[PDB]
Amino acid sequence: RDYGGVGTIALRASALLKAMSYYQTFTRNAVAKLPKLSRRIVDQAIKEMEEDGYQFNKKQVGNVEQYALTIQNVIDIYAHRKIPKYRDIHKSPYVIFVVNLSTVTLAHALRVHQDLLRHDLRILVIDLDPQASSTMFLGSILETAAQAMLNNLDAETLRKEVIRPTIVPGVDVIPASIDDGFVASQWRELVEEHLPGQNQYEILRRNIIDRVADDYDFIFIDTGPHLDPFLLNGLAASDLLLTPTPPAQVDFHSTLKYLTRLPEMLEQLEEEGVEPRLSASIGFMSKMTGKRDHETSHSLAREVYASNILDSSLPEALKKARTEAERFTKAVFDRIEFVRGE
Amino acid sequence: RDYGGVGTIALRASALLKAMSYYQTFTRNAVAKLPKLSRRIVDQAIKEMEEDGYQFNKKQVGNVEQYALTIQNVIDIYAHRKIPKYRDIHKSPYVIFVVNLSTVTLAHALRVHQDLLRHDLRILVIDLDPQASSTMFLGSILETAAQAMLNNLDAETLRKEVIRPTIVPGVDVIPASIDDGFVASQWRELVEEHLPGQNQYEILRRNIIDRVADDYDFIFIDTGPHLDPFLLNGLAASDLLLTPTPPAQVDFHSTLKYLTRLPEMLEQLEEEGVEPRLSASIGFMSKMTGKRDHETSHSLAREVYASNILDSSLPEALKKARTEAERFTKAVFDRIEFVRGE
Repeated sequence: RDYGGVGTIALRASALLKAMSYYQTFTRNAVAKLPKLSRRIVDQAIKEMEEDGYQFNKKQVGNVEQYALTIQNVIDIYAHRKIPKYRDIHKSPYVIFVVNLSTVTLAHALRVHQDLLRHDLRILVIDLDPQASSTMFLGSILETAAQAMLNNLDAETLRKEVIRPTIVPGVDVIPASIDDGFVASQWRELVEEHLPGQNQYEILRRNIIDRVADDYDFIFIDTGPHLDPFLLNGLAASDLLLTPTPPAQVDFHSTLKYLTRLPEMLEQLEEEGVEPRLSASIGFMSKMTGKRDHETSHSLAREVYASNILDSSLPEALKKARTEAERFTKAVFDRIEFVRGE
Repeated sequence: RDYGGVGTIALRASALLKAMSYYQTFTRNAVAKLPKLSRRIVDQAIKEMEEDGYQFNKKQVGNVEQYALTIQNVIDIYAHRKIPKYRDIHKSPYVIFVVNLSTVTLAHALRVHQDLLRHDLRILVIDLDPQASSTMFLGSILETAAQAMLNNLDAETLRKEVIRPTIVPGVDVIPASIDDGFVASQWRELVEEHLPGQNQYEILRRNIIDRVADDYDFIFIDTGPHLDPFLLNGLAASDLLLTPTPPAQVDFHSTLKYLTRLPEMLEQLEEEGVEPRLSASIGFMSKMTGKRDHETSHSLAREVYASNILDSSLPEALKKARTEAERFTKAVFDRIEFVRGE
């Protein structure tokens, strides 16, 4: 009956669908407390910089004029002080495959961090998760990552049309949709149509990542579990596996179950003729509390991840959480730099 | 590098994996307030019933003896009163495909409901969702639904080994795993191996559902989106589509996007030679609040679902929520009965 009655709901829906279609400033003294800077450097940087244009941001507090430099003002002072940016040390595109069994939150943190601003970090968060969890950070969108890969777009198109800005200017995001799930269920088939002779597991690196390579210092990748064409494409273009491990006694079991399954994944990429770039890995507990079991699955974490485990775990709601999260970011950031070398 | 360094984590994990492997009573007066009963019926039912065995539950409160009948005591009184059970009106297995873009909570509600106890409802919740969201309701398990389908098990095996009990005796659950996601990614392939000549989209109805048919009044099915072999098998064995619609202005868009995609799904089942049983549908808002937009996407709900929409939406934490949820259950239960007819 309603089998012929679901098409109705369908149509009603589709029809209805048609008709459907940030400010952190610092005080001088604050900027002075930042790395490689002091009240003498700042006061001199500002003086010199205004001596030939450039306008710093100022508050109207009290009655008088203030001085509330923005993340850009600070970055520009570091630039005037000729302090190399992250894009001056590393060749471009460090791709981080995030093992989510949030991501934009790390991107946002890394960006505005205290002792990281000197890096003028450029972060991209490509959302390949059907649920679009991340997508909820930046009207209605149109170009999902799954779609962009199939449309053989050009550098410019991804730039001024596909990539979307967020609440944090330095961090950009390529949105996902609930539609992409369907796209996956027919991935190979579509690749054979839209991307003749193309390797279904190298599209991500060729049609998006390599096309925006000279634009981002870091590029994160988000995907659900089960998914394969997306998961496979993700693993196939990333050089660092970032595995956040849950504290939950039960979630601890799952993540392990999941980990013990990567070899097979990485193998399929071998039979399809692709050669994973994966070359580093980071693991860590999430909000691990002062509870036996949760502190017990933590001790078991160091096991598997061995040396590859973090030395800090990502976490009363305010100064009690923020100070703890910041150190987590710094922790993740330093691992990359270390690993990036030897 | 760590591509050959992920296998290590893998092994450490796998290894570590190896070493890894309710009480509601009623007062007489309460039972009297129940449908088709009164203080005269109860007092007479109990007298008569004890006259020849049977022991009702009693509390030690005050100092004296009480009378706290259990869900079974009440059901047995309704049975003594020769009031037909749900399994006496309907032939067996009403399969409900739940559209989750919880389920056990409905099963639990329907079971212990006030005016539904007279039904002695037998509910099964087959978890085909890779995340095992539901699974978190009933040591470590072993037989997931995806696995049970592939093992061509027998009625008895599913009964005393695969089906797992929960905190509510009448409601049973067939667990899921994070492993099943992998199982899906290779579904057809495996069906060709383990189930020669079998139709990949009719396994659920043949290897589990039809094998436990004379044991459950209701059988719910849980699955994530993207998934196909599981989604397809679900739709292919269910006779009622239960679509709960989220209040969230954005989630409202998704559910519609999803709805407008069922025709295609139901079509694949046609090309594979299967004939969906889907014949009814129910839709409703979830916790819809007193907010414009959330009350606005509600008005738009009645549109699509048309007559098929509920007349009550599923929802200060206590008596303010419970009384509201109960009526929701009753609402869902009556729709089934209505629809079950004409």
